[PDB]
Amino acid sequence: GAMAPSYRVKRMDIAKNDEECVVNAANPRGLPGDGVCKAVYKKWPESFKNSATPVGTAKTVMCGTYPVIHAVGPNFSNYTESEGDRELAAAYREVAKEVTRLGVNSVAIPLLSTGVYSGGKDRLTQSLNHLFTAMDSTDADVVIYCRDKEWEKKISEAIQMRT
Ligand SMILES: CNC(=O)c1cn(C)c2ccccc12
Ligand SMILES: [Cl-]
Ligand SMILES: [Cl-]
Ligand SMILES: [Cl-]
Repeated sequence: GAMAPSYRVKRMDIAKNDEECVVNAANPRGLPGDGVCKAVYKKWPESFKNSATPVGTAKTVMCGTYPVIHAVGPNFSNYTESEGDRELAAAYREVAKEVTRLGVNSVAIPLLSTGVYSGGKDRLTQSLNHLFTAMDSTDADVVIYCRDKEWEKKISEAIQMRT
């Protein structure tokens, strides 16, 4: 575990993270995809061997000794708000199990279902609260990666509010 487990947020490419493992915002078919998924494919392509996994689950594949945790959030274009919410919470609970099993002291994590799987809605608060619900009982240092300057502010405020 980390000596004083923390949450932090950085506005940069998750492919350049300084953590002991990475969470991919994966698709269910283990395809290169778009956005975070395509950055992860370019950096750790070996990690996409047998990475396909259902919605609401996480599957870890090693790139050398570096773990890539493929976490499949729901596409809110296809799911109802209710079922999508259930699967998004489930994907993060599976991430917490994997982080724990791996014994890492730190993990880089994107906000699942906030990009092309958002169904054109702002899901910052919904996705971040499910992240907190899952990761709060873990002792890894969590570093959240985002792209948008206003999202960085909001995520930073949400972290600092609970401290
Ligand atoms: C979540 N972060 C990303 O997907 C990013 C990808 N690139 C190329 C970036 C450049 C500046 C800041 C963030 C990103
Ligand atoms: Cl960057
Ligand atoms: Cl997404
Ligand atoms: Cl963002």
